[PDB]
Amino acid sequence: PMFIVNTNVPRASVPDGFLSELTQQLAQATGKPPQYIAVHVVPDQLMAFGGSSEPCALCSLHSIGKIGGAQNRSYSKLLCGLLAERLRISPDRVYINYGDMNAANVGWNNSTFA
Amino acid sequence: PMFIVNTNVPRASVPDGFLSELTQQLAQATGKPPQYIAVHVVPDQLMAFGGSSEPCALCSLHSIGKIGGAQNRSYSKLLCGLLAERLRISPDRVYINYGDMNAANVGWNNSTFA
Amino acid sequence: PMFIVNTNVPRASVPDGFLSELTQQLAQATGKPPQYIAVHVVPDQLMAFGGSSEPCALCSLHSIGKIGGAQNRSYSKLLCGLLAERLRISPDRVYINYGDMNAANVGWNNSTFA
Repeated sequence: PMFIVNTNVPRASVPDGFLSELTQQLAQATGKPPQYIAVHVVPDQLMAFGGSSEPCALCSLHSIGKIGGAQNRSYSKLLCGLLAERLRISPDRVYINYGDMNAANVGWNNSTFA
Repeated sequence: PMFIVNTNVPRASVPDGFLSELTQQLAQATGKPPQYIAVHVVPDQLMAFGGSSEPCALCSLHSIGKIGGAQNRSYSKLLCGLLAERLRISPDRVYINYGDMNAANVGWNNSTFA
Repeated sequence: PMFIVNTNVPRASVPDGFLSELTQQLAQATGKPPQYIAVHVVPDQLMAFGGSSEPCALCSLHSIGKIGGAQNRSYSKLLCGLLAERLRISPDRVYINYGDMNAANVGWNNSTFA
């Protein structure tokens, strides 16, 4: 799984250990081993949500499976919870795009996961 | 809607008011309320288009619906027009990926839009 | 085609000529003319892969066609090879999301490719 957070919150506001917390929580939520979880946080971005430059986040979670209606609601409560607690972003100023990847469409280690 | 522009144009060349202009014009073009429009501009990027480092942009527009052949032509004329007028990027050095998101695959406000 | 690499490798570790090498090798691999290849390298990123912050990359390749099981394996060997040789990133710390775009869903030059 690959989780990307783009935010206007400044770099100094991202706590030490946030990448590790995201890695652990996403391993638990997806049921995938932490060795396969990649996380990427991009602070200090020029962005707006609803026309406002108040704190916001634009995110994606790509996974080979483990994507669906109920799972995505659970992921959204988890990840909005983390962004609210750790980055002080309101959940109604977060979008998360969920992408269910075919294994043949993910490259890794000189080949694909197919 | 979520609109992301990555460009090699420098930050100082992005005019004041640009995220607001994008927000307003995307609300009009997509028919979505402005409160649901998210915009993100990333200047100063290391990129090339056709092997050239002249000004260019790589963009995405994701929306729950309002994506299709005719709509996307209209969005492209709008957004290339804005990038030409405001960032001085030639329209033939812009790519925009349009993505039609299922409501169940967009997280927001601790849940999804399903 | 549009190729994006996000990496924690520092900007000074990206060798001169790398965007041109990516452009040339993706033209050859996809069979598309280099005038249509766009490339984007984002160094100095805050990321982790499998819980650690040794060099890693999170990438995407979007193309109108030329995406499939065998092609994607070939692209992965080529691109993991380039990232290992030029950025010293281990191939098992690279993810590449391959996206097959419909022509009507790619904006360019005030219209779409439809």
